[PDB]
Amino acid sequence: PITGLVYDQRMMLHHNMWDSHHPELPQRISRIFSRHEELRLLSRCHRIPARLATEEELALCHSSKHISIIKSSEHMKPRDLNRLGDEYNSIFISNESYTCALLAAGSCFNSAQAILTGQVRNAVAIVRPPGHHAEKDTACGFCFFNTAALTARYAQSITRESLRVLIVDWDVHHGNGTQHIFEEDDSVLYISLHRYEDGAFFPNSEDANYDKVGLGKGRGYNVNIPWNGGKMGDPEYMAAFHHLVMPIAREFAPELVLVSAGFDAARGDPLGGFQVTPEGYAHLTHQLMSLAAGRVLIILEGGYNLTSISESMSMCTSMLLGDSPPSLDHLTPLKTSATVSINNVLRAHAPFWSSLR
Ligand SMILES: O=C(NO)c1cc(F)c(Cn2nnc(-c3ncccn3)n2)c(F)c1
Ligand SMILES: [K+]
Ligand SMILES: [K+]
Ligand SMILES: [Zn+2]
Repeated sequence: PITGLVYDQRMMLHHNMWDSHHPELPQRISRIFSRHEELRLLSRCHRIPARLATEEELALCHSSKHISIIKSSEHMKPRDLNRLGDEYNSIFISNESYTCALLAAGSCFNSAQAILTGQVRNAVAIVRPPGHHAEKDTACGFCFFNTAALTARYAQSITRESLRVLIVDWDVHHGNGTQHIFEEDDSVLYISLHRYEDGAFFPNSEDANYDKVGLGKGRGYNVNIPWNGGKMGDPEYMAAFHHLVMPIAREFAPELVLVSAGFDAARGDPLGGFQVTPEGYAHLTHQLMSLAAGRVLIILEGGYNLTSISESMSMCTSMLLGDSPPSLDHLTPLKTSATVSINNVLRAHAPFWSSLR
């Protein structure tokens, strides 16, 4: 009956030496932690220590080349760091980055171990830099290694290869890397809600559309929920959870739930354009607690409004600690285009999931 929490200030060391106001700020994690202390949620949690991932553990999802190129960034002078960052889509690198990326992955491993040993029921990980855009062979969108994908493999490596892991990615951006790593896999169901705008919204690829349902034995186990036609909030996320996420998760019956918890769909986020409220995030969290006998790990991805990500993640920890879900005052019907999105996903996944028929 215990919630784990991992936070280590050394993860603030990764910074953008060229643009000190880049939105992926060191103080993202320090501001979330401070807010957990102000709401007296910290002292109610079990503190799980951070550790570095090993290179063997990074090879769970990533190639030797990729691991080696990022490792090499530790010793690089700024000129070479700049040159390295520019070989990927929207990466900045510092001396401390590789170590911050290892610490974000090892923290989630220790969290996943605490859950699967029974030391805790569920856990939150306040880590940076984020992960879901990192693929097997490259870095992308502020992500070096895919934290959530590596945690899924780590779980299976201390239990059994077929341990059923559900990854729910409610970060506003599509987890291009998560999807690719597990696209052929029936043991790991990936479900992403994301702004799409027919490929105008980052990371700008048709891989994030609803018709990408997975390949081979993993056909059905890749569920994309792409939003089009501007602003979305609590009503559209509640609806997608009611008709898609929760019916598909129940018929999959995960033994562990991982949340790629970006808070960039928050009211206030300058990159997302959405209005998902802190209470919206609490409801999403509370529904997922109904799965896998409550074995949920919430992993920080994006979210760039310091007040919004502080309020929203603290609100998710409150649900994990077993607090009553807040009143939404849900009084809104769905945007026309969010209904069109949900029926598109229901038509494409009904061949695979009996509960959408
Ligand atoms: O992980 C992400 N969200 O959670 C994420 C990753 C991304 F690469 C992008 C795209 N982008 N590249 N550069 C920038 C940028 N740079 C400086 C000032 C403003 N904007 N935005 C994103 F919009 C979001
Ligand atoms: K997503
Ligand atoms: K999959
Ligand atoms: Zn994002």
